[PDB]
Amino acid sequence: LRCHRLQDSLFSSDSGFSNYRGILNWCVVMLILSNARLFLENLIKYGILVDPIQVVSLFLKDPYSWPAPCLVIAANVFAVAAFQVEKRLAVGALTEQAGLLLHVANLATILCFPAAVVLLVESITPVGSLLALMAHTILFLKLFSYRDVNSWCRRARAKAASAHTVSYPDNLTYRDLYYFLFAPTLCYELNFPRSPRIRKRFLLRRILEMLFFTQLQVGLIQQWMVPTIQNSMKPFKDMDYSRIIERLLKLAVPNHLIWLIFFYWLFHSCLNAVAELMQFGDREFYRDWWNSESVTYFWQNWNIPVHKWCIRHFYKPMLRRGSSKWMARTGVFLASAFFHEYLVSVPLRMFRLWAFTGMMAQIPLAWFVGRFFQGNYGNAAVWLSLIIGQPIAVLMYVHDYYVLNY
Amino acid sequence: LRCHRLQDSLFSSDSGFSNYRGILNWCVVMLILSNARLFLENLIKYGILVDPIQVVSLFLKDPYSWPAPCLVIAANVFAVAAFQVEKRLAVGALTEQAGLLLHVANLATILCFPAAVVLLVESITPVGSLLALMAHTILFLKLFSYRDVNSWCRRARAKAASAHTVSYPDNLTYRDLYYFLFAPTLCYELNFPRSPRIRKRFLLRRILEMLFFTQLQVGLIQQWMVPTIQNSMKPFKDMDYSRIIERLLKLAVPNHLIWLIFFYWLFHSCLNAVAELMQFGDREFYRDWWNSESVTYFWQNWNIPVHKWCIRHFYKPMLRRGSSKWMARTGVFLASAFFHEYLVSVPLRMFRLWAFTGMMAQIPLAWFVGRFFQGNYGNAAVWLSLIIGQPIAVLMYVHDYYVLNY
Ligand SMILES: O=C(O)C[C@H]1CC[C@@H](c2ccc(-c3ccc4nc(C(=O)NCc5ccc(OC(F)(F)F)cc5)cn4c3)cc2)CC1
Ligand SMILES: O=C(O)C[C@H]1CC[C@H](c2ccc(-c3ccc4nc(C(=O)NCc5ccc(OC(F)(F)F)cc5)cn4c3)cc2)CC1
Repeated sequence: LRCHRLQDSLFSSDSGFSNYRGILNWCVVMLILSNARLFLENLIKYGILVDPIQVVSLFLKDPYSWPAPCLVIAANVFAVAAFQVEKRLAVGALTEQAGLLLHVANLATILCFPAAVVLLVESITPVGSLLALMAHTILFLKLFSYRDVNSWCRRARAKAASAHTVSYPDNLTYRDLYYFLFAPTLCYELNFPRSPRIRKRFLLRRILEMLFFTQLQVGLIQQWMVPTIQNSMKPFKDMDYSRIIERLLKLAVPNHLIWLIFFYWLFHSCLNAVAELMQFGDREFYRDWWNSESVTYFWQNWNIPVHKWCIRHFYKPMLRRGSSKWMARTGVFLASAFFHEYLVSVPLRMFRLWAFTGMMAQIPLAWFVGRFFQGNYGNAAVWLSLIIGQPIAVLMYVHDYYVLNY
Repeated sequence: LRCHRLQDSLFSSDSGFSNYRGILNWCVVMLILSNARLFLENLIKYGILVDPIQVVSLFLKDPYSWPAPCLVIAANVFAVAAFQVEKRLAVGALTEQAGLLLHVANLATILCFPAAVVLLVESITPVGSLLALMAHTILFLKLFSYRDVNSWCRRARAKAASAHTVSYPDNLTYRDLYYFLFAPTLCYELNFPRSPRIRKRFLLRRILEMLFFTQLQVGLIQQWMVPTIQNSMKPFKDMDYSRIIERLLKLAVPNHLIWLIFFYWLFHSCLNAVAELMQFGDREFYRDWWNSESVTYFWQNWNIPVHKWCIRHFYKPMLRRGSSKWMARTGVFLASAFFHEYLVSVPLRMFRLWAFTGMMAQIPLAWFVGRFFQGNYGNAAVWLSLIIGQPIAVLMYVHDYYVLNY
C-alpha cells in the first residue's frame, strides 16, 4: 500500500515538531565528559573542608568585620517592623491610612538604608554588597506583596462583617512570615501548596548541579574572559564607540555563556534546592523563555516570580487604578530599569547609567523584532538581542571596575 | 485567588515539557556568529570559480583517468538490465523463475563488480571509491525494491485476471525508472507524492547549509582531529588495548561532532535539496533519533529510508516466510554489518573486521541499555553509546589508513 505519505522533515523550518528534550541531554553528557575529571579534582580538594562550622565560628567570634552579613541580618528589623504593623492594625489600631504610611516608610527605609550603608562604608566587598542589595530588594518586593495581600483579605473580612485552609487573621505568626520570607517566590499567599516529602536524591542532584556549574563558570571567567581584557586593560569610560564595540564583539560570546550558566544555576538549581529543603511545591520559576518568538514573550517567561509580581501588584493595579496599558507597561520597564541600576551600580559606586539605558532600549528593540522577523527567524532575532543585548551592560560595568583595580 | 499551582519545573527530570525548538536556533545562531566571517572568506575565494563547466570539460576530454565516475556511469548498465528484464517479463516472457534468477544475477553483479574493480585497480582515490560503492549499494537496494514491487503488482494483476493513479504495466518507462533512481528513497512505489513547486528560497537555504557545514567539517578535521594523530602517528593494527583506548578517549569527541555534521549535512540538507530539485514531497528522512530512550528506538529513527526498507523488504518477509522475530532482527543486523564492512573496508583495502564487530556488539549493548537505564538516563546512555559506540569504527579505519600513508 501507500508507504510514502506527503509530509515534511523534522528539523525543517515549518514542520512544527518541537520535541527536542534530548538535545539538552546531549549538552549535559558533553559537559560531564568534558569537565568531570577537573570537577572531581576540585571537589576532592575543596569539599573536604569544614566550610559551615569554620565560617560561622569566624563570623560569630568577631562581627562588624564583614558588614555585608551584618546588613543581611539587619534586614530582619524591617521584616519584624512590617509584621508588627500588620498585627497591630489587624485588631483595629492604626486606621488604614496610618498603617499605609507606616508601610511606605518601612519600604523606603528598606531601599535607602542598605544603599546608604554600602555607599558610606569602604570596608565592604562588592560581591558582598551586591548580595546585600539583592536580599534587600527581594525583601522589599516580598513585603510589598505582604502588605497588599493582608490589605485585600482584611477589606474582604470587613465587607463580610456587613453580613485545612487558613483564614485571614490567624496567619500572622512569626513562623508563617519567615516561611514566606525564605520561600522561592515574591507573591505572598496563605496556604502555600506544600510538597509531600523531601526527596533526598533530588536535593543531592541539585546541590551537585550548583557546585558543578559554579566551578564551570569560574573556569569560563578565568580562562576565557579575563585574559581577553588583560590583553588591553583600558576602561570603557574613556574609550570611543569604535574601540568599545571592537572589544564587545570579542567579549560577547563568553559573556553570554556565563549568563546562561547564571540562569541555570540560580533559577533552576538554587531555587529548587531551597524549595526542597522547605517543601514549597510550586516550582514554576521560568517558562520556555528560549523558544520565544518575541521579546515581550521573553520577559513574560524569564524569571516567572518577578513577572507575576509586576503583573498582580504593579500592572493590573495601574490598569484598574488608571488606564493606558502602554503607560502601565512603560512604567513596569521604568521601575525594572531603576532596580537594575540600583542593583549593579551602587555595589560598584559607578553611575554610568548604562543598565538603565539597556532596559529602556528593550522597548524599541521589542517593536523592531516584532515588526520585522517572525517564526524561528524571530527566535533567532531574540537570541541576538540576548547575546549583545542587555547582559552586555553588566559586563561593561564589571569591565570598567576590574580594569580600574587589578 | 490561588496564584500558586502545584507543578514542577520545566527542565526538571519529570515534567515532560519537551518543546526545546529554540535550543537548536541557539546552536544555529552561535555557529553563524562563530564561523560567518571565515565562511564568507572561503566562499568569496572558492565559489567564484567555474566548477561545473571546468569539471565536465576536464572529464569529457579524457575519460578512464578517473575510474570512479567511470564506474558510477557503468552502473547504468545494471539499471537498464533490470528495466529490460522487467519489461520483457511484463508481457509474459521469462516465466517467473527465469526473471527471478535474472534479477538475482543482476544484483550479485551490482555488488561484486564495483568491489572487484576498486580492488584490482590502483589508480582510484579512496574517496572516489567510497562514493562508487555507495552509489552501487544504493542501486542494489533500489532495484531489490523495484523487483519486489513489480512482482507484487504483477501477481495482483494476475489474480485479478481470474475475475491520476497509474496502474501496473503502464509505469515501465525510462523516465519513471530513472526518476525512482534519483529519488531520495529506497522503497519503490508508483505515484510518488509530488510537491507543488520548487521554492527557490528553500533550495538556496539548503545549498548554503551544505556549503557551510562542509567548510565547518573541513575545519574540524584539520584543526582538531588531524594534529591529535600527527602528535603520534602509529597505527592501531599494532597497538595494544591500553594505548588504543588511551588514543580513542582523546579522539572521541571531535569524531562525534564530525559524525553529527555528516548527519545534518546529508540526511537533511543534501536529500532535501535533491527532493526539491525534483519535487518529491515525502521528505521523512529521519524521526527524532536524538531523544531515543533505547537503541532499538535509535535505529528505527536514524535513516528512515533504510529502516522502512529493512522492514518491508527484509523483516516482514522473513516473518511471513518464516518465524522467530529474534532470528529475523538478528539477520537484519547481520546484513547491515556486512554492508558496513563492504562500505568502509573495500575502499581502503583493509579487512580488520572492526565495523562488523561494532554493528554486532550493538545487540548486547541494546540489551544492556534496555535492562539498566530508563528515561532521560536511558537517553544519556544512548548518547554515550553513540560517542564511543559505533562511529569510532570508521574512525579506527581512517586512522590506520592515514598514519600509513601521510
Ligand atoms: O519492529 C520492531 O519493533 C523491531 C525492529 C528491530 C530493529 C529494526 C531495525 C534494525 C536495524 C536497522 C538498521 C541497521 C543498520 C543500519 N545502518 C543504517 C545507516 O544509517 N547506515 C550508516 C550510514 C553511513 C554513511 C552513509 O553515507 C555515506 F555516504 F557516508 F556512506 C549512509 C549510512 C541504517 N540502518 C538500519 C533498521 C531497523 C527492525 C525491526
Ligand atoms: O504580557 C502582558 O500582559 C503585557 C506586559 C506585561 C508586563 C510584562 C513585563 C513583566 C516583567 C518584566 C521584567 C523586567 C525586568 C526584569 N528583570 C528581571 C530579571 O530576572 N532580571 C534581573 C536579574 C534578576 C536576578 C539576578 O540575580 C542576581 F543575583 F544576580 F542578581 C540578576 C538579574 C525580571 N524582570 C521582569 C517586564 C515586563 C511585559 C508585557
